[PDB]
Amino acid sequence: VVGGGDLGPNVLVFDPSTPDIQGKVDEVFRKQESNQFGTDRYALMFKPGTYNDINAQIGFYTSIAGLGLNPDDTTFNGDVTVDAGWFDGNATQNFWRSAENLALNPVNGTNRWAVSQAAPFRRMHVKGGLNLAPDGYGWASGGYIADSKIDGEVGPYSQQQWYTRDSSVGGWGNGVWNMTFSGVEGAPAQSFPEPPYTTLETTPVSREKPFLYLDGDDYKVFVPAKRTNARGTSWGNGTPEGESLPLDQFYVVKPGATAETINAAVDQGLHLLFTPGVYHVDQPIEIDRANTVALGLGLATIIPDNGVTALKVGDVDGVKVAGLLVDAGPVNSETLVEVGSDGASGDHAANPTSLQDVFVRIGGAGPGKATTSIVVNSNDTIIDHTWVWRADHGEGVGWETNRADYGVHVKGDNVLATGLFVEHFNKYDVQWSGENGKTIFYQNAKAYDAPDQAAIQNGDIKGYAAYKVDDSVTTHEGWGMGSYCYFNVNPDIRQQHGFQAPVKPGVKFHDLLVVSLGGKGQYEHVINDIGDPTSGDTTIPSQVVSFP
Repeated sequence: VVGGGDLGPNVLVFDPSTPDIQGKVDEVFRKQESNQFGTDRYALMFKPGTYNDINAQIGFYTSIAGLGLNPDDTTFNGDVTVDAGWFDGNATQNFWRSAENLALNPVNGTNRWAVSQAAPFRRMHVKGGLNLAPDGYGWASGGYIADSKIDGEVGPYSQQQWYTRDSSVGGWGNGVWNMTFSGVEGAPAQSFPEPPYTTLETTPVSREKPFLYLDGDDYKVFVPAKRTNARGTSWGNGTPEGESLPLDQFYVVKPGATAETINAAVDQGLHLLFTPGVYHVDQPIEIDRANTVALGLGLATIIPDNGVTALKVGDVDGVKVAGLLVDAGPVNSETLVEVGSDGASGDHAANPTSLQDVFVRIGGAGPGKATTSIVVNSNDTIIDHTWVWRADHGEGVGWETNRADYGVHVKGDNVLATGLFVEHFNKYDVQWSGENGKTIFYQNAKAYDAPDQAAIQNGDIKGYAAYKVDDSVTTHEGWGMGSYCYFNVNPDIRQQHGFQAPVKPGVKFHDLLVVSLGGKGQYEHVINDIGDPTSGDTTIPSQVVSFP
């Protein structure tokens, strides 16, 4: 396999002299604006410099990024904008897009990023305020900010929940159900339940997402070193720690590539750069070399055929998977992503493997099925922003038609999840069977389409927890976690709890909530048999500050 080469027709590379930048970005936006389940994919990459008179409106399956070592190397006097015009001010389907490694000087002092899930905002410098809500305070369900500096105020307004880590903000305007912060300079003080702020002084460990940049006229991928007890940006003090990898040390994957060729690339020592596109594979992509980077551009998507697993990472240190959508095929896959092998007991503490901006979809763009979407066997793994989503709308949706029993199953020890979004599974959305796990920010919604109580009976429990810790576990900690229901097929259903866990002094939760949307079903409790049921049709959360 030959490394390096051209990035393909779906990576649009701009510099300040490029003619009609605005028209070009507008053309992509008109194509992608309401293209929720289409198969086009775009990455908009900007060379270092200053860009004037630009409002880069970002639609579905569009990633926009600067190519400097530092965000302030690529500055827009202008905006990188997500709004909800196509959906009449409702921002709850603004998925699958991204912005990173840019400085913004927004036209009216405020940049609007009105997104919901799988819309990461990383390594950004906003010289002004950041508005997270659609124009009109419509519904919105984000969101994820990391390694960013916002000079002014962040305004969530109608956003339901949000996670921010290892950043700096000039202000924070409000909370709704669950705003969580770890390592954020300027974060509001811990105050849950009112306002619902969950605030941690540092992030236990984090490692910023690799990204493409230009060193002179050479393309390279920067690979940040991990930080322990992280706080504030990784780049504020100029010189960031990490390794730079030449693009010729990457297999540049373009659609047409087979899993055989991709796997041969890794075997031969090359990293992986998935250009924007959709990759249908008939055997798993196997990453069994330590320190391999597998970086997607433009919401690059992998679809496994034949019921195979899409991506398997071996029991090795340092693998960095980033920026990939895994879309289930119609033939049921036993697993979609596996990190490490069943029973693996080696540690990876100095140099862990990470999944970042890894999104999973089951159904929605046609029937799709998978039993367990992500299994995490390797100890010390970091899951830093994932959305694992069984579809509730689109093509191929049905209690049986896109059945997906389990979202994420964590079996490894010392696994950390930061920004964990998992929704709509027929059984447990998240199970945690490994020791000393930690989750900072959880967002769940329970399956809308359970047909009746008997269909979700779980032994002597009504329904399956959104987040279950196995009874054998002795240490676990979670912060800022919410489960919502909207049993619209059968609103007489009861869900016993959002959370289930053994009662042990080492198993601790902070700032839990469950919520029924419009009285469509109700929760009996928050965790186990503890916490008030939801009641009424007024969408008021039931909360638990500390457990046990």
